[PDB]
Amino acid sequence: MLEGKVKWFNSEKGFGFIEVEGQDDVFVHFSAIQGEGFKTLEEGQAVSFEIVEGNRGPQAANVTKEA
Repeated sequence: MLEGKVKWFNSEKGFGFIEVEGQDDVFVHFSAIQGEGFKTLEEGQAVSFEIVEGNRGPQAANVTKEA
C-alpha cells in the first residue's frame, strides 16, 4: 500500500498517469482509482494504490483517491 501523485490525467481520452518517487509513472484509469459515484480529477491529486508488475511494467490496479 503506497501513495501516488498525478503527473497529468486524460480522463476524457480514457486514461490518466500517476507519478511516484522511488517508482515510475503508475498507469491510471477512472475505473480503478474510482469509488462510490462517478468521479473525476485534476492535476495534483494524490491517490493510494498497490503497484504490481505486469507485461507493460509496474502499474496500480485498485487505486483510490487519498482523503
